[PDB]
Amino acid sequence: SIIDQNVQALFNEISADAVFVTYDGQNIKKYGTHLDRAKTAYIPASTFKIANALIGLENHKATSTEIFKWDGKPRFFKAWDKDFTLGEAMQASTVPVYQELARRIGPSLMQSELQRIGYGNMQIGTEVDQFWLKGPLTITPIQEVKFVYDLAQGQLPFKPEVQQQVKEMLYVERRGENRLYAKSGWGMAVDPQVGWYVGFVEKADGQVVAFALNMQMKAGDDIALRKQLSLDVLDKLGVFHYL
Repeated sequence: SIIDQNVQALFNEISADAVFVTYDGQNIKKYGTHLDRAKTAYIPASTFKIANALIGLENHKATSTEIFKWDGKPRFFKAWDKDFTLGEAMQASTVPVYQELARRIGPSLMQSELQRIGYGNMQIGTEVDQFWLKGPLTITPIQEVKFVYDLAQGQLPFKPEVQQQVKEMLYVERRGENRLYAKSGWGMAVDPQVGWYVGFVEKADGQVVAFALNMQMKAGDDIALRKQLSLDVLDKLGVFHYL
């Protein structure tokens, strides 16, 4: 199919090894320069914020209204120097706010909850606020698409309210009545570095196509590429067309 060929042509100048997995509730479809990446486990990085938010709200450790106050000490980026709700922090990818959520959840509950939902290898180690940034928690792009697909359909083992709230924290944009929900991740603290753009497209008629861009990153790469590349792929597949 020429559609599949058009998609592979996007990965021509992408020197980095990469895979784009799609899931529609039935079929898994793999695109990119290195398809084995789809069944290979990598640290989740900021994509873990989806599970971290679900676990926190489910176990009454935070609300989607609750404001995480900035004490005034300058953070790693200027953009994080303000107060945040979990939804604001999801879009801004405010690591410290979600590190505080993880500290409130604690090692025991986080450990049992990841085992209960079956998230990746389910291993957290001793550092409760560093396991998604440095390991030992890893997850495959195939596991990522299935997890966000269930989130989109409300089928994850969490309360309907909890999933709906976290779902709208991922909302990026709409085109007609086609809605894009997504989360970026750049695992900088490991070799080889991993780049994520995970999410789903919810069509007007109720259909869902969950996706996962997974590629190798290196210091100095363009931060905007993961999203841009994911939007180009989604356009070439006819899943989320440009206006």
